Order: sequence, then C-alpha cells, then structure tokens
Amino acid sequence: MKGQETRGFQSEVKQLLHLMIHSLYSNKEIFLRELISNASDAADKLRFRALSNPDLYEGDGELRVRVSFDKDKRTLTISDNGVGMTRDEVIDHLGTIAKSGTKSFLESSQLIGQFGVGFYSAFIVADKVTVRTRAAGEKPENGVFWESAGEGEYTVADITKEDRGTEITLHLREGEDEFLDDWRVRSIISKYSDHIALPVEIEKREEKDGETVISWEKINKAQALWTRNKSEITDEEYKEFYKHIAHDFNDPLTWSHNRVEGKQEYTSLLYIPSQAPWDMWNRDHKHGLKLYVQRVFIMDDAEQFMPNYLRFVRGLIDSSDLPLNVSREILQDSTVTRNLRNALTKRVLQMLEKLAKDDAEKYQTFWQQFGLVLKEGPAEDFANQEAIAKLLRFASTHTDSSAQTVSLEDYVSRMKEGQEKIYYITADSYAAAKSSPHLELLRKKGIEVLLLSDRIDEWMMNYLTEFDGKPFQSV
Amino acid sequence: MKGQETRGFQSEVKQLLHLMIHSLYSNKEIFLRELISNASDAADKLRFRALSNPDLYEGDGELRVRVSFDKDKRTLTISDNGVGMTRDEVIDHLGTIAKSGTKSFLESSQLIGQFGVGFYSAFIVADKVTVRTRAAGEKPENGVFWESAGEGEYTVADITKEDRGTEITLHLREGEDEFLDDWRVRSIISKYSDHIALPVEIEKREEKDGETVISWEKINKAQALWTRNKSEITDEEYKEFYKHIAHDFNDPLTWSHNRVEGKQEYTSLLYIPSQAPWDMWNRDHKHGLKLYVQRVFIMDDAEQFMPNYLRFVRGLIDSSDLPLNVSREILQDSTVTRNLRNALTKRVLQMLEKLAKDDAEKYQTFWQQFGLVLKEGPAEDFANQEAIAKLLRFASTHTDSSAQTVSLEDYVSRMKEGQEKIYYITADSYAAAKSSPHLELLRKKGIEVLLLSDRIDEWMMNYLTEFDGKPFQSV
Ligand SMILES: Nc1ncnc2c1ncn2[C@@H]1O[C@H](COP(=O)(O)OP(=O)(O)O)[C@@H](O)[C@H]1O
Ligand SMILES: Nc1ncnc2c1ncn2[C@@H]1O[C@H](COP(=O)(O)OP(=O)(O)O)[C@@H](O)[C@H]1O
Ligand SMILES: [Mg+2]
Ligand SMILES: [Mg+2]
Repeated sequence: MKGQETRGFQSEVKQLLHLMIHSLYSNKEIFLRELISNASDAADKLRFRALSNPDLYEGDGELRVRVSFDKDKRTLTISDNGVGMTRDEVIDHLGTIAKSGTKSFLESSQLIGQFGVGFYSAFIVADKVTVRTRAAGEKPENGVFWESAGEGEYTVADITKEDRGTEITLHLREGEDEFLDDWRVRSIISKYSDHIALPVEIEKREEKDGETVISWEKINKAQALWTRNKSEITDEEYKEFYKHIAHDFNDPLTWSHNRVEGKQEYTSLLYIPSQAPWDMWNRDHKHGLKLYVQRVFIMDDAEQFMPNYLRFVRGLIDSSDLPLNVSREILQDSTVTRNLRNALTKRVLQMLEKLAKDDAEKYQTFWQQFGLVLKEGPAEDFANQEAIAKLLRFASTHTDSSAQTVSLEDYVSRMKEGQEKIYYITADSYAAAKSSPHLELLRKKGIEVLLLSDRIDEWMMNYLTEFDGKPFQSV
Repeated sequence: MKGQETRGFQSEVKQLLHLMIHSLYSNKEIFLRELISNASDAADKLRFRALSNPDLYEGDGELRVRVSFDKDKRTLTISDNGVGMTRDEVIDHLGTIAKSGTKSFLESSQLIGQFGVGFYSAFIVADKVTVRTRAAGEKPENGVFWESAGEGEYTVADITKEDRGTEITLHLREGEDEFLDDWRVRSIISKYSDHIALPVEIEKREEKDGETVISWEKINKAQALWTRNKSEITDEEYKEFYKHIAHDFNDPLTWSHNRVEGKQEYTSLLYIPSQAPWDMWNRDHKHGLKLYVQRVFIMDDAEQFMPNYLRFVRGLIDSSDLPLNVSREILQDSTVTRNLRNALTKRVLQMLEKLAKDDAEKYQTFWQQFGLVLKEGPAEDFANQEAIAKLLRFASTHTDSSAQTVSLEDYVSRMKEGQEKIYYITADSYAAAKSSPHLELLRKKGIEVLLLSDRIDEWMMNYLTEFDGKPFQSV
C-alpha cells in the first residue's frame, strides 16, 4: 500500500463536518441510509456502463450491498460491488464536494437549518472512516484507499483488491455501541431499504461446530419502487425513496406515481419537495428528472422533461419510447421528449391541484417555498394557463396580513355588485401596497384588493389578462 | 287602393295559428313584446344598408318605435320608421313562414310544447291585423298594404305611404279592452323595452283648449344591452334579450357576458337554449351568433365564430377588429375571425362548466338536449380535450337507467383501491348491452363500467383516452 498522500479539505468542509455533526446527532441513524443510497447509485452506474461494454461484470453480475460489524473492533462495514472508483475519482468525489454551502454557513432539539451532505453523514457516528475501492474494469493493483479522521485532512494511497466495488469501514465513536447490535442495525437497514432495488444482505454468524459459519441473509425485498403497484407501496417507502433520488434530508409534500400504456409508454414518479434547495437561484444548479429506460438507469439531472417554471420538481421517468442509447444531445432534439415533457407538465399541475384541496397547510408550505418559480410560469406556457392561475396564491385585503393565503377563486367568491374586475396593486414591500396607495377608493365601497409585492408580479400580469371571466385591472 | 289581391295561407299556417291562440292565451301580453322586437330588427336592417348608402335615412334619421291606442275604435297601433318592406318582401315574410314539422295530431292547462311566435302572435289578442309599410329608397307610391283576419287568407295592395317604415294596427278581440288602458299598456312596453336599444315611445293625447296636442315620450332607456355593465343588468333582461336575438319563447339554461379588451377587443354574450330547436338535425338549419361591428348590426346566423361541436350556442358578438364591410365571405379567410372562434370556443366551455356546478339539473337538461353534439367534439378540438371530457356524461353500472346521470369526475370520486380505471362498454341501445359479457367479473369486484349506447360513443372514445389521472379502456 504505497502512494500515501494527504490533502486538506476545502476551507468550507471543516465548517460543514464539525457543524453538521452536532446538528444531526438527533437523526444519526442517517449515515446508514446515506451509504446504502450510495451503494445503490454505484450499482446503477455499473449497469449503465455495462450496456456499452458487458464485460465490466467480469465474473459476478449480481449487485448487492453487505453490512457487518466487529463487536470487538467497534466497526461497521458496508460493501457493495458497483462501479467502484478510480483514484482520480476518489479525489474528486470523496476528496471534495461538487455542490455548495458557504454563503449560508456563516448564519443561523433537532437543529438542522438546511441539510448537510450524504457521504460525510458517516462522521456523525464514526471518528475514522476507511474506503477501499477498485474501479470497474480496471486492474486489481490500482485499488484505492481513503482514510480520514474527518478532523481536517484525509489520505489516499494505491492498493490491491481482487474483488470489485467499494468497502467502507467506520470506526465508531464511543457511545455508538448501538450499531454493533444485530436487532438495532438489522432494524435500521430494514427501515432504510425497501425503496432500494439493490439487494441488501447483512452478515449472519452462527457457530455450527468445527470452525465458524458465516452467511449473508438479505433483509431487502429488492424491487425498483416505481415498478410495484401504488396499492401496496406505503407512504414511508414513498418518502424515503424521494430522499434517495433527491439527495435531501427533508420529506416531500406529495407524489404522483403513474403508469401509462398507449402512444407514450412510460411510468413517471414525480415529487414535490418541502424546502427549496439552497442553491436554487444561481445559473449552474442541478434540476431535472432522474431518467430511466427499460428500468435501466441512464442519466441524472435531465432537465429536458420539465419546462423551466417547474425546475423545482423531482423524480424519475421509466420511459420505453426512448432509445436505450439516449444521449444528452439526442434528447434535446427529440420529439418523444417534447411529448413526454408536456405530458408531464400537466401531471405536476394535476398533482398540485389535488394537493391544494387535500391539505392546504401543506400547500401553503409549497406556495412559500416555490412561489416565485410558478409565477414566471404563465409567461411562456399559456397552454395550461387556467390550472396555473388557480394554483397561484396572493395577499388580499380580506386578510390583515402579508400571508399569501388567498386563491383567485377565493377572490371571486367574495366579489359583490359593481364587479367585472379583480383589482391589484404592484408595489415593492407588502407595506408599500397595503397602505401606501389609493386602494381606499375601493375600501370605501367594500371591494377586495390583491396586494402583490413580489419582484416578478408586474411582468407576470402582462400575460395573465383575465381569470375565468373577471378581467384583471391595476389601481 | 289599387293592386288589391287576396291570397291564401300555406296549409300549416291556418293550423299553426289556431293552435297558437289557445296555447299562449296564458301570456297574451306576449305579442306586444314581439312587435317592438321586430321593430327593433327593422331599425338594425336600415342602419346596415344605411352604411353602404346613407341616402336611405333620407332626412329622418332618428329611429324609434311608437305605440298608441284608440278607445272608441278599439285598436292598438305600433309603427316604426325602420327599413320597411316592399310588395315582394311583404308576401314572402308575412304571408308565409319558414318553421315546420308536421303534427296538429293533438286535436279532435296550457299547451306550449315547442313553438315559434313572431308576427302572428298578434292574433292571440287581435281579431284583425293591418299593415301599411313603405321600404327605404322607394317612391311613397310604392307603399304596401296587408290585412288579414288570421282565418285563412290575407289581402295585399298598393298604397301611398309618404312615411318610411311600418305601421301595424291591431283591432282587439272583444274582451281585450285591457290594452286600451294607458297604465297596463305603458307597463307592458316598459317591461319589454328596456333590453332594447331602439327608443320606444308611447303616444299621449291631451285637451289643450279646443285643440288636441299629440305628445310622444320615450319609456325606454334605449341602450344596447351588451353595452351596459354586467352589474346593472337584471337576470330578467338577460333572458328577454335572449328571446329577442334567439327568436325563442323559452328561457335559456344560462349565459355568459364578457367584455374582452387587449389584443382582441370585443364584447361577447352567449347563451345555451333550454331546448334544441325543433328543426335542429338537418344540415340546412341556421346556427350562429348575431354579429355586430362597432356597435352596428351587420348579420345574423354567422357560423364562423363557433365550431360544429358547439353549433347550438346562441348569442351575439360586437367587435372592433373587423371592418364595417365583413360579409359571409371575408369571415371565411379572416384571421381576426378564427382567433375569436377560438377565444370564444374556449368561453362557451367555461360557461358550460360553471353550469354543471351551480345547478346540476339544468346541466342534465342541457346534456339530454345537446349532449349528442358535444360528443362530436374531442374528435375536432384537441386543444380543449380537458374541459370537454370534464363535461360529457354517460350511463353507468351503478345507475338504474339509460339515463346519462354519471359524470367522469364522480366516477373517480366513486373509484376505489382496485386500480387505474374508467372502463367503458359498446353495443346498441341500453338494451343489448347492459346484459352482455365480461361485465360480470368487473362486477364481482364492485367496479363500475360506463355503458355506451349512442351511435357515436365508440368513435368519440378513440379521441378521448385520458381524463385526468386515471387512464381509459374497453371491456
Ligand atoms: N459506494 C460508492 N461507490 C461509488 N461511488 C461512490 C460511492 N459512495 C460515494 N460515491 C461517490 O461519492 C459522490 C458523492 O457522494 P455523496 O456525498 O453521497 O453525494 P452524492 O452521492 O449525492 O453525489 C457520489 O457522486 C459518488 O461519485
Ligand atoms: N315591423 C317590421 N318591419 C319590417 N319587417 C318586418 C317587421 N315585422 C316583421 N318583419 C319581417 O317579417 C318577418 C316576420 O316576423 P317574425 O314572425 O318575427 O319572424 P322573425 O322572428 O324572423 O322576426 C321578419 O322576419 C321580418 O323579415
Ligand atoms: Mg448520495
Ligand atoms: Mg321576431
């Protein structure tokens, strides 16, 4: 094992780790979920490359993730046999962190703020993590090694490893002996893996005379979630699975699992978040559905199936109309895309309509988080303009608040005589529109006024020129 | 009085009449409404022609219908200075009709059923009707006289009418003296004239010392009803106005009044008849919106603003983006037209939908009447397949009738944890269909199956294979 080198974590990473830790000891069972989520992602990566060249499965073609513990060495080990990593990859992915989290770090009993990051979840429970990975296809003499007390630096070196995949060993802190108990760990892997197609085995040791008797019984049922029938899939499974594909700690507000067989044979499973991603307002930001084909994972962040004013959506698409060779290029100049695209655009509005009716408190959350993104909507897609206006919420004079708790239908159902219109006011701050003008001309008569004060509102009212009869007019 | 000639009525007019007099004696006050209504139509015609050739108003350009009565002679006279008629016009329009069906089988509690008023309603109240008229642009020696007792024949002749227009005189049947009363008559006009733009003036007679001064004073507000604000229009006015522009005694199921103003500047006012016209099915029937350009009437029965799937929609449409020259032709290749046929097509649907929600009984009534034509829809309007389907209804398996009670939105409210479904079934009448194959098992599960029996159902199904969320299918 020669080639030892030591690096420094991005100045902001130490700021994440040490922070995230205290912030999550409330939910520490997490790491075990995040590693499996990753073992799963590592398996799809393999099956993908394997399409192109089916020899990467050199030997075993049955992917799986194994858990086990040295009650004596105080360790827990999770080892899958997926793509595995390359040394240069090890340094890119593990060594760093592709995303962001600095402009907010210096701000703000389960203290969370805004989710940490998958893999490092491990340090909430381990004071030393070790990885030994051997990339798919490559040589067993180029296995890598990554060690880190997570204090501030980490180490890499080259090693050998016959088997392919990734082996992660966590050296538990003191007062974590829970994860060295069969029922406890078993319980957790049980709880965190139903949404996962990858079989999840767990080490079983039995003393049947002679030597020792090792096994690996799977706790996992194993079944691509979007494959089974809604009728049998529970909400627990629907929620964690979202977390899985969304790479987010929080839960979702709702979901639309749908199968379709006709002109567009696909099978979507979109999700509606609950918190807006911290990096949602800067150009380079991941958005798009996890694209599948013939149940074969292909690409991620494929934005070409969702119109811009719906970036915030999340989920997969198990199409069958797309060629198994779909590229990032092909997709953009595809008709089956443009079709699927619009066919799904509606499914999100339908999912939203259904939401706003069943749980308003959940919908209000939705509105707050993704308010200004849905608004730039009827400004370049009048196709569905009505459904998109109904989904819209505003701040009215009926409420003695800045609370965007009013639907346009709420506004109509409370009109009077001397009607014909929905009057608004376009200011800057809620204050600059609730008292700073001349709505009083109307207040003296008893007519409702929509107090709009969000930067985009003015530009939006140039495309929204009426809502079911009653036209819109400024004051 | 030269040219004197008597003529006989067509065979069903002598029938239509006698039948009409008893069927409508409940509403005798009705004739007064129909003469002013016609007087108004004359004022329109004139202004229309007046465009191309302003000589027509020859000097007297203040249009108005004047009502008066005489107690000792016992007559009620109505006279307008509208377009007036010529001898050939008279004979064509007054001596005949264009509204058949063939019955009168009910002879040998009011009996209305389904039939057309118009001019003849005058006989309900009058045992003799006289008409002196002289069309615009015609030497006064070209006046025309028409007189009939509604008994079977009529008399035409030439007279000299220096005045332009039409003077109608009724000799009231005995026991009709309640129409010689200034207050009863003055109340009827008022009730039937405030939804009419043509000033309606009533006569006045006084005793100014040995002399007799004849006043005339408007009783009317005289304003195009689609020009006023939705708020100042009584539901009564909307329904009278309906009878006006639709030439139908029956009230409408609903209406939609809208003043669009932006790219497309127009004013629409549509309605949905309480019952399909007797002569509907017969491609040689007149459907259409009455068309006005710059508050000037131009033409009736213009088909170009409503798709064949919504031909039954009565109503008018004032416009501003069209030229005071539109003709049955230009509309064919005009873009402003098409854009309205769309903007409006998508306004009928909203009215239809607000109908299936404010009074579900009228919608049913509507469905029984025109459903069959609203079905031929999704086979041509793909852009509105959403609202269309949300409208149309069928007979189920949960229903004890051929009666089309069930809507597609309540088959989902009454759909269970069984699956993704909206099963339908074809055949002929409700008969050879409710008792046929593979409907048994779907039953053993407690599932419903929309039973189709309409000659078109299967064809129409083809184009509507979606309906929000749940996907369609046969059995
Ligand atoms: N078991 C594994 N096999 C291969 N790559 C892995 C594995 N675990 C983690 N990785 C790599 O680490 C990267 C970052 O991990 P993570 O912190 O969980 O964020 P994310 O996985 O969502 O990208 C992944 O993109 C992947 O390249
Ligand atoms: N006062 C009038 N001035 C001119 N033409 C008239 C007048 N009254 C009736 N007419 C003509 O005679 C026809 C007969 O009247 P009516 O029974 O009401 O049929 P309609 O419903 O089309 O008016 C009218 O359509 C019109 O052509
Ligand atoms: Mg991850
Ligand atoms: Mg008439």
